[PDB]
Amino acid sequence: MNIFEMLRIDEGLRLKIYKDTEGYYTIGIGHLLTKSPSLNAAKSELDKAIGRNTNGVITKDEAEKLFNQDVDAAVRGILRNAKLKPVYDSLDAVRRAALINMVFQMGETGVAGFTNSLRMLQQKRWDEAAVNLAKSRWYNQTPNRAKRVITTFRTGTWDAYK
Ligand SMILES: [Cl-]
Ligand SMILES: [Cl-]
Repeated sequence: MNIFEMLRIDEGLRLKIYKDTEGYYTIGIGHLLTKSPSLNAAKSELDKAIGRNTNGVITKDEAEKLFNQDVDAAVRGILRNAKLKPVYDSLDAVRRAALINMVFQMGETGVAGFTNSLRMLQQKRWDEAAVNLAKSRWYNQTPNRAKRVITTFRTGTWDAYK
């Protein structure tokens, strides 16, 4: 297992524009297009993202290309962020993937807001971080996904994904 296989399980793959769990237009492997209620705005962000006139449908290669870029961007956002970088640097390789998964889902700013959890993660107080991570809108809106990510932080293994 690695970050790619993990996020592919968590996000799925859809080749036509769809609404994510928050109701936002999305494509591919959780690639958010726009928070705007307009499908036309979404189609326009999609064409711009892909570089061709898509009419709301992309190929598998194209979905995986956006996915590669988004994973890359999630990593870059962690390393650029003063609150996220030291936590990531402190973590082993499996728990690093859990942090990338959170940033991919909710963005660098959203994750940087988990001040107390991040501190516990840095201190390697795994059971405590896991309890604090769960007291969140994130956990109450997407409990199954959040539980898998939290379990990864708690155990440092891929057991929730196997
Ligand atoms: Cl893009
Ligand atoms: Cl979920």
